[PDB]
Amino acid sequence: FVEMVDNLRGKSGQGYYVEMTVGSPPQTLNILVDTGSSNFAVGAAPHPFLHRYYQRQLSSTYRDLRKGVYVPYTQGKWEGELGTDLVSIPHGPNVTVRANIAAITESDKFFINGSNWEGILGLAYAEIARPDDSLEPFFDSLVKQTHVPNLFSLQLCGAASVGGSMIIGGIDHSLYTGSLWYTPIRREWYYEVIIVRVEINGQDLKMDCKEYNYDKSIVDSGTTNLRLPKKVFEAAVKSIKAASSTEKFPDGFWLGEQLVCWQAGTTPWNIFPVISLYLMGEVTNQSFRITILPQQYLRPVEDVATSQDDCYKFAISQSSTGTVMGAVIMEGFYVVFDRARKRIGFAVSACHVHDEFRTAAVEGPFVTLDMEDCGYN
Ligand SMILES: Nc1nccc2ccccc12
Repeated sequence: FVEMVDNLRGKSGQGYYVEMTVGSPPQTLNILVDTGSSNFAVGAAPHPFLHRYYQRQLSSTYRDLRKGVYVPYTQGKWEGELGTDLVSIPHGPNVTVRANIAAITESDKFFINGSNWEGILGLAYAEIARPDDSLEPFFDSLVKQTHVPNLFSLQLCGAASVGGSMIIGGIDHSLYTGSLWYTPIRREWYYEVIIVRVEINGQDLKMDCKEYNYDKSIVDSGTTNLRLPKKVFEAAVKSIKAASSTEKFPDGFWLGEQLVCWQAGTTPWNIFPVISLYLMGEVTNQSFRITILPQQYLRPVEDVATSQDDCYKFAISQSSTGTVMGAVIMEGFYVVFDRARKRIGFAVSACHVHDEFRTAAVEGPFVTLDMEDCGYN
């Protein structure tokens, strides 16, 4: 699996991408790694933001499915033409598979100007595929057509350019320290999980745990932030704001409507608390917790023409679609998407940014009663 180590790159805020090839002869494209969706879709026309795009006319192995897809998100969108073709991952397993590919022919607020990726690899399940669950996701095709075991793991690092590893078919123990702890995939649509308890600084939010998961909690490599549901984010920041009363900041800041700047080499690490999510464990009444530091929820914004300090975006925010464990969480951990056993493993990442003080942790077991009641139906 050392072949796969360091096969991810990116820039802060613009996600993590892997090199893939499509068609015969092979066309090289950089493809965003997304556990939050389930379509394999690639730029297929000369949109000016794109370094390159899929040229179906050049591929002897292309096949038209003669059907379109339309994919609207919150304020962005793409649209494309469905087909199949031969797909490899140069720094991945030594196999080639025939996968569905959406040739993106129109889009809005999807591709990023200045970015170095040209498509998206949806690694979640068929249930949330588009147009419907009959379009076989890529990882499904990979597992059917080859002997690649039904799992992948992600070590997301990064600082500027970011980096990481996507180990397809397995686990690389150099990527983590201590033990893996597993939480069940509650249902195979998103990578859905259940948070059973939340502590800020060790003190807990004493919230009905059902709220922590209103209406979903998912693990998503295509989202930067830890996103928390209205009511939970509400209480969430209430406690973080109180934990950090030493210094003052605007409301808009906590709303991600403003940035906050401290002078260089002089940010208050310690005036923010370590935050801990308890996840449902593998055994009745047993949980574990994963703990992140503010270096995860306080993310720099590279630079500005209108300033030159250490200016950070508060990486926690609200949602009407649920908790989203994005890069803020995943960069603290080696994350194992154990599809064969319907579970997600968390271990302390060998590349997480730590001090000589506080440190990301994955600890258990804890005793948590009524953890099913925490799931929203
Ligand atoms: N994961 C993911 N994939 C595509 C679009 C998104 C928009 C907002 C959050 C996550 C997304």
